[PDB]
Amino acid sequence: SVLTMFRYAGWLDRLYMLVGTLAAIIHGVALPLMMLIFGDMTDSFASVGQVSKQSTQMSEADKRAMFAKLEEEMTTYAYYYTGIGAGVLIVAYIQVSFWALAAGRQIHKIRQKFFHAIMNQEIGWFDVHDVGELNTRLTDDVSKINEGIGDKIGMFFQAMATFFGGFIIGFTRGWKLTLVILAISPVLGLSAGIWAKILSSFTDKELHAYAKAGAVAEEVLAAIRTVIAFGGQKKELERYNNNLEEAKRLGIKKAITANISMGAAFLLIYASYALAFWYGTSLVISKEYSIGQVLTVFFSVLIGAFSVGQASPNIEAFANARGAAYEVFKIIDNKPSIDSFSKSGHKPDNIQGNLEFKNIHFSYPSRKEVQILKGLNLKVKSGQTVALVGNSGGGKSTTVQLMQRLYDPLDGMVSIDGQDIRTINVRYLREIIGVVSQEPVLFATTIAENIRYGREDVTMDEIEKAVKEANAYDFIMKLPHQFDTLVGERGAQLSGGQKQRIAIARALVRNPKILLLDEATSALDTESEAVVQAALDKAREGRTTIVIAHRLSTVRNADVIAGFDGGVIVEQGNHDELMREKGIYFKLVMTQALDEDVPPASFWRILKLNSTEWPYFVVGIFAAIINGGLQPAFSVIFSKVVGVFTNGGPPETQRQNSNLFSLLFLILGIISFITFFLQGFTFGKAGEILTKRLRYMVFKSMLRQDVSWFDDPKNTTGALTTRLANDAAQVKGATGSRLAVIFQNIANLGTGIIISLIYGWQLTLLLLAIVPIIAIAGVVEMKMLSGQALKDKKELEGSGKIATEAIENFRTVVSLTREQKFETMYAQSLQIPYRNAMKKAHVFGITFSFTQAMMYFSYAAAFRFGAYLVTQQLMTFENVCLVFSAIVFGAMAVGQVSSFAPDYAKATVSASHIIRIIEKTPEIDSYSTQGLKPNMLEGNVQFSGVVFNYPTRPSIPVLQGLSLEVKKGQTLALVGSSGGGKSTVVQLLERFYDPMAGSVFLDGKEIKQLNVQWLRAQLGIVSQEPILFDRSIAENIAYGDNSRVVSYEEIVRAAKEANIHQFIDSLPDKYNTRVGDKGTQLSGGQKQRIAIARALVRQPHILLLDEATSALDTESEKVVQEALDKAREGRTVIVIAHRLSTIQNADLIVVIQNGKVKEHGTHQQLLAQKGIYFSMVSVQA
Ligand SMILES: CC(C)CCC[C@@H](C)[C@H]1CC[C@H]2[C@@H]3CC=C4C[C@@H](OC(=O)CCC(=O)O)CC[C@]4(C)[C@H]3CC[C@]12C
Ligand SMILES: CC(C)CCC[C@@H](C)[C@H]1CC[C@H]2[C@@H]3CC=C4C[C@@H](OC(=O)CCC(=O)O)CC[C@]4(C)[C@H]3CC[C@]12C
Ligand SMILES: *SC[C@@H]1NC(=O)c2csc(n2)[C@H](C)NC(=O)c2csc(n2)[C@H](C)NC(=O)c2csc1n2
Ligand SMILES: Nc1ncnc2c1ncn2[C@@H]1O[C@H](COP(=O)(O)OP(=O)(O)OP(=O)(O)O)[C@@H](O)[C@H]1O
Ligand SMILES: Nc1ncnc2c1ncn2[C@@H]1O[C@H](COP(=O)(O)OP(=O)(O)OP(=O)(O)O)[C@@H](O)[C@H]1O
Ligand SMILES: [Mg+2]
Ligand SMILES: [Mg+2]
Repeated sequence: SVLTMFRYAGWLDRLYMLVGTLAAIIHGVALPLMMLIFGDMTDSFASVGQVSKQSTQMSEADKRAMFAKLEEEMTTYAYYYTGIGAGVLIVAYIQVSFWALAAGRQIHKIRQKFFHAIMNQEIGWFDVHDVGELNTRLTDDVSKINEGIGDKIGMFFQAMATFFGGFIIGFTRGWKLTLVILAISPVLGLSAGIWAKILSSFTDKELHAYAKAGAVAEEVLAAIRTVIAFGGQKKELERYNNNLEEAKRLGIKKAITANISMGAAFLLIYASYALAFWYGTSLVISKEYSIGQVLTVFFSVLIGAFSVGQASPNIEAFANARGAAYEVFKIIDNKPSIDSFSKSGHKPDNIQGNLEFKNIHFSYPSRKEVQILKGLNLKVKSGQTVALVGNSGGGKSTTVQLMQRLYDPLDGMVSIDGQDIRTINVRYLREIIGVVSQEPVLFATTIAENIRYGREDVTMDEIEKAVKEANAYDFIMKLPHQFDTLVGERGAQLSGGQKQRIAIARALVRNPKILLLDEATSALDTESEAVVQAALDKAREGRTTIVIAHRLSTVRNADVIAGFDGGVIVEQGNHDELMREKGIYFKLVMTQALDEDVPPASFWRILKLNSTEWPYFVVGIFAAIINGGLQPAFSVIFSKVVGVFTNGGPPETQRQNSNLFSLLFLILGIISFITFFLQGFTFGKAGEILTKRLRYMVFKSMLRQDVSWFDDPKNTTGALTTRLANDAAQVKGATGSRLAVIFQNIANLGTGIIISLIYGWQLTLLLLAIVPIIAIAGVVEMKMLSGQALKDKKELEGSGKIATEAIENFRTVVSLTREQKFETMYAQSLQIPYRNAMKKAHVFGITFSFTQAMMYFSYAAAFRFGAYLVTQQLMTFENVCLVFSAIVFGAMAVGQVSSFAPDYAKATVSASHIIRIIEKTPEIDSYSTQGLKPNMLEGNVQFSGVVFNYPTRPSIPVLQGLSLEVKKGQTLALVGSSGGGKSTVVQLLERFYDPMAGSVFLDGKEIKQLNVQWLRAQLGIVSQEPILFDRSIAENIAYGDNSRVVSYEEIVRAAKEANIHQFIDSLPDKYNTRVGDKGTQLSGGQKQRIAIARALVRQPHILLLDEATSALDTESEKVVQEALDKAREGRTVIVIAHRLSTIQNADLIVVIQNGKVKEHGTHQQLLAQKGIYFSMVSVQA
């Protein structure tokens, strides 16, 4: 991985880098050549000659003729000087722009090569690795490359060109002294390389810690609903805090090593100064070198050293970029075993429907010890329907996944028409099969767009036909924005049944040759299920169909039914034979806005948030002023020492006394090293602590918000993660070492100004008359940068949304073969910041050229005015070139200040957004302690005429009116059609939303009056399609009560009560078995049962089951229901179910249509009053 960061540089990028390097070399060798022309070195001082020759220079007119010639030669410089500046105005641009143009073109291509690779890996790779980190790798990690292959390289080459040109000019004039000085540069190289490797290693680890924090944040934000229901905000915050603390610990060490690198560089530069003076004194003692010659070398080898000292940060940035490019290119270079982008494979023109499963042995990559399938055999002829039945966790979804070739069977072969599916092209194979997953997942787009994912070239007529066949037409057209209605992420703004019909339509619209249904009627009502099964029965002969069901009514008419037992199919035949066979199937059947742009002082408000670190800042600013004012003060000291050296007395004893002055240079080097390290370290550590607390506060505020805040289409999971990372990563770029260099530069300007006024006079006016133009350049830059910051942030959250949406839902994306579509969407999202980067590149080039050229112009104007003033005789020739050094350093510091305004402009907008998110208080405040906390509750729930509509489609009334009353130790059953609002009442009892009209009572007390945390802790909830975190089984069960430490014994009791303890015991690592993202490393039944155990371990007073047996075998349903019935006494229970067997025993059943409470009563009462309930019970008859 050495020197591979530029893998994606084409010919245009190569010429950009080459011409930029040449321009950088030209711009660097300017300073060596400004001295080489003024290297004639024999004009010396006529006045210095005058102290010796005052008797000779007593003549008034001949001393004037000298002064007048001095003008002539001085203007001779200011001419050349101006020309030099003109040249800079070209070459400076040509470097920065081009290097930036070479970086933006590669960073843009890296992101597309990264994401493509992410979409190229297979399902086993996603199962093994933690993919929640990938999102940060896309946003933060690649960003660290952008700052290390840009114009920083150009400025590095500029400084090294300055250094080496000065050393070569020095070699031509004074060779020995030059070798003695150059013998130190290997130490600089060794130090810089060692510090660079250390810094790169630390950056790798810091990026890893940030990726882990991002994975935690993404997992929490995707399951925020279960987080809020169980009150788990503090534990997620603590996990985030631990990752942030590790990242801060790494960042502090990074700051320490970078600052120690800079300090060591400066120390060794001053040591080189001392060595040069000592060798020069020795040489003039041996008389081998003319004193003139010694100043020729000194004045030619001693500025590129400070150039290298200034170039150290570019080395740091490149090291950080190399450290960041590790994981990105490791993922890029990976090659899938099952390649879905390969063009080499069989693509049969005619395909019938014969499936073959011979001797299928398979174990998942994550759990190799556990065997799932062992000798599986299955023959599926064409036009036939083969149903898969058995206990939950048997391996039916595994077989359906093997059909799509998401995994390679370990033993045996899966084949179509006698051809191994390995030989057939992966994309072609996955394109000819339609799939409905067990809990179907949609994307955060319109209904029509979601259906269009199944097949791209579908007309509205075909979409409508598929929707009609899927029994989804009525609710779609009942919605405003019929096919343009926005569904939430993971289709969470539709009901479970509606989402399932949308997925069925998506699978049907691609006219599959092989149809795969994974319990496609799990969330449907008996009437909806009957309609859907009839519709798929009408068109069945054209395509073979494999179906998995726990509702055996759909299986009743299947051509062939296969039963699972021990990873093999034990029974195989039609309904008649299997009932005659008296086997597992028989038992299963017989079982019974803009906000005022950006406010000023937002960045000031962030810094004021970092007020506990005031000693750090005061120490840093004292060190900054000291080491900033040293450089002009060191220039004055150098001038005085040179004046002593050139006019040294005849004894050699005092030449050694100036050699004693060389120790003052070592003292200055040591003190500069201390001050540089101190200021850098203090500012870096303060910035790190500010960044850590800033991300902590932003995430804490995010967890505080209402559910209505998460349903907002701008607040998606990917958008939230991108905002969380970026809003704090942009403040960091203007609060660390950059504020330190700002303070150093303002101190430098002040010191240079003070030196200018005292030593000479009237050249200070020039130094003040120039600052406004550099300020104007800064302003004209800052305007464009401020606009682009808002635009880039807004459109970067859009790309983060796409990336997270694709990564989290990768199995659906692969099943639908939509990797190319998501790459295209990602690129289209990336397009705008690309052009912003190009414009920003050219703007930086222009600004840099202007600042440097105006520096040279200021030098030329200084010499012009100095010559004109020497014509007035007001001030001597020593001060004119001293104030020249002062103006040089001060104006250059002011120019370097200007390269910061873009960062300040981004930091102020990020600061404003961070302040806005932190102070946002919700209507239903989770963190609020105020509110009623009853000492005991009777256990009564009353929905006394509740009228509610969701705050995403507020025109639609979801609960037009319904009155419910619940007594302690009773049981409500909630039945009805899909979309009737059964889940809505449970979400209201959870205080996820607040009803407009009506009210909800707990023991006759308004729910708003009670404390939200207490109310949520008094009740336990199981949702329609449960979400399990990517942790151990016991950790997921222990999530039931976060206000105490749940015992392992209690976890085992809860697991046993939920009919899951057997499976967990059978697993290696037992309850410590790690379940994957969203519980996808378990089956639907096991995940549901573990969710039941989680809601049971807390022993709630109010139990809220929401289709808690939706994905469960009838034998598992019976056991779970009888266990629930044992504890029905002394426990209020509310049950939402579409399978009516678990409902007959309930104390009372309420049938709701479209949000109304029309029918209620016991099972006998509802069965007697023939109507909706009687029709639902007797659908199959
Ligand atoms: C900021 C400081 C610390 C930079 C220190 C590292 C430099 C020595 C690097 C940075 C940019 C690099 C250049 C960027 C890209 C290329 C293209 C590269 O061409 C390739 O793609 C590889 C060779 C080939 O196959 O032709 C040749 C080296 C070169 C000029 C690199 C040479 C090494 C450079 C100058
Ligand atoms: C031929 C050289 C050794 C003569 C001495 C030249 C010097 C002026 C020094 C000062 C800074 C040095 C550079 C500091 C930074 C680096 C990066 C470092 O290599 C890496 O990039 C290491 C990997 C990483 O970045 O983590 C060592 C080489 C190089 C180009 C150094 C080369 C030698 C340089 C130019
Ligand atoms: S003029 C202010 C500063 N120079 C000195 O303080 C100084 C003391 S003694 C001395 N310079 C000897 C006489 N100078 C040289 O030998 C010499 C050769 S080339 C050269 N100076 C170039 C033209 N000087 C500078 O660039 C320069 C900037 S500030 C400065 N000297
Ligand atoms: N990605 C995975 N990694 C590891 N183990 C898995 C993975 N997916 C499933 N398993 C396990 O392998 C077994 C097969 O479960 P599978 O999903 O095939 O069941 P199923 O027949 O679809 O049942 P259900 O009716 O519960 O949906 C189960 O024990 C399950 O926990
Ligand atoms: N978060 C949401 N935002 C907007 N509308 C929603 C949201 N959740 C549900 N809806 C809509 O409100 C209505 C209420 O449906 P709800 O989910 O309450 O039904 P349900 O009885 O739980 O359904 P099922 O039995 O299919 O699970 C439906 O029309 C649904 O599309
Ligand atoms: Mg399954
Ligand atoms: Mg529901």
